[PDB]
Amino acid sequence: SELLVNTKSGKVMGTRVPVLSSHISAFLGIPFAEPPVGNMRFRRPEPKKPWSGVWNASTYPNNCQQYVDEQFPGFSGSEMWNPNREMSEDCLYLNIWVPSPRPKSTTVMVWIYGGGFYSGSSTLDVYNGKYLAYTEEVVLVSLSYRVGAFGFLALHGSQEAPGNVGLLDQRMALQWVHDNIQFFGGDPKTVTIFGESAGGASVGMHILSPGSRDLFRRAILQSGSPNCPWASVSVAEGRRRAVELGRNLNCNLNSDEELIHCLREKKPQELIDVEWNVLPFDSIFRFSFVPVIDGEFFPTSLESMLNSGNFKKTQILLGVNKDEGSFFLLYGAPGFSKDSESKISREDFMSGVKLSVPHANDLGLDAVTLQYTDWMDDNNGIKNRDGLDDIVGDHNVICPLMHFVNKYTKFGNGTYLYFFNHRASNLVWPEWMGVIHGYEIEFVFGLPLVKELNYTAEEEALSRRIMHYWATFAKTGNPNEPHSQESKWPLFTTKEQKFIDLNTEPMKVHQRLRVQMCVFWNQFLPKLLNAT
Ligand SMILES: *[C@@H]1O[C@H](CO)[C@@H](O)[C@H](O)[C@H]1NC(C)=O
Ligand SMILES: *[C@H]1O[C@H](CO)[C@@H](O)[C@H](O)[C@H]1NC(C)=O
Repeated sequence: SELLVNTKSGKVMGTRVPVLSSHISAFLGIPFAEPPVGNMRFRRPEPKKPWSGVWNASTYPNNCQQYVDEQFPGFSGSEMWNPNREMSEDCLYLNIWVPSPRPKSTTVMVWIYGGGFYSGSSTLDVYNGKYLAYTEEVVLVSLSYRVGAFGFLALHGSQEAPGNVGLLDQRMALQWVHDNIQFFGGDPKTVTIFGESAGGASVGMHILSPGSRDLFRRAILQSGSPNCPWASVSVAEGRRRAVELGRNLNCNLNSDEELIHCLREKKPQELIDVEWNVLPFDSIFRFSFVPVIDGEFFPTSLESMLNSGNFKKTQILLGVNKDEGSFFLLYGAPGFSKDSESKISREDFMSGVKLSVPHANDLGLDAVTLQYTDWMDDNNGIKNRDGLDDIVGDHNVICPLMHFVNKYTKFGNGTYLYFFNHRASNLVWPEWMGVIHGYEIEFVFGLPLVKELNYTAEEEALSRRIMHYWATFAKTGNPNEPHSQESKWPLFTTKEQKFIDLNTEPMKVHQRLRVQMCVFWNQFLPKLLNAT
């Protein structure tokens, strides 16, 4: 049977799924790790023990325990990101969409979800792998990994909660794909990992980590890079936040054993309930439990690793969206609301700058403010709003990614950069948010090919070009068709630094994606806060 696959861990049984008038196979909820429950909470993941019998892989698995967005109850714009399944610490599963008939050795694409390392599910509608598997005949895999404290609590030194275990969860899924994707017709020598936001930083992290690089071929990073200011912390900060977590649960804090034993007695929701209380500053775009620079997964600091070329050299494709910061401002910055144009006052702008560059002294704040204020129209509320939107996206997504692409390109074997700036015709979020963080995902996963979702025709063509670029690049290391007549996405080089826009219009090539602002964020400001 086409829905029966025998792997190294046991026999698995799929289900047939209709997709665009046709059908493909889907193996939902295949387990790749022992449930990290009980005393295994915070611990490294363990390999799933092989099983006898047939594993029912016809329905989605549980989503990992996470914080749930209740900012707009019933709003699809935000609920579409929430877990659409029962949450459970027993969540280490992966999903596979396989063309029908089953290929023999085809290109593999592994998806790593975003969610700031505190949230995210592999079972979300926008992550449905069937359209991409089908349209590009690639074997699509979506893994899962523990988030929040469960996946990132870090008490360096202890082996009970070493930190980075969520990253390890992902590595174990990539190990399992390496080991078994062949039986599903996947070519293990050609797996491309790709993700968005935290999933993007994750991708860059496996490129960086020595223990992870031999497990994939190529990489795609959407709106995220490993060196992101919000994606990692020192062991001291990790430790400092774990203890704080404990102090919120009235835990004995005399020793790591004491702490950890207590955290393990608490029900998931108690940890999730005080999770946000541990951030060191009042901040926007910062999350409690994230990867830690521990000396193991990350041998040394990310910067020294990038500087030395201490990383997997291969091809990479990555880019960002035009208005990456609007979400974070809508959620916590004063003056922004879902149903108003969110025109910001000078004072709210300033409240905003403070909230966006948390780790900044007065001198630093004045510099960001000077860099983004039109002193000839400083009370223009739309300018203040958009300025603040740029500050958040440049500081948190674009400049770190630009810094990563520039360091990477020096030793890599091929870079392709995009700037995605088409705003979806059916976006339920307000106009002022622009081309929102996370809204290139639906084009990557091909939702515009399904009529009832109401995209325009030019949108479906974009989705197809994007899907074909992603899959062609995964297949070859180049997004362009060997001899197509379509315009060529040029390669990004240290010298030219070319990139392309990604929208419904005829492809345009440009250079130095936000240099002016990224020289400020990657060179000037850091140099200024270090002297002050
Ligand atoms: C990639 O590597 C191959 C062989 O190692 C080399 O011949 C080719 O020029 C490289 N391409 C880039 C963009 O570095
Ligand atoms: C397993 O998949 C779902 C689980 O709820 C169930 O509806 C289905 O009948 C089961 N199939 C088999 C073969 O066990």
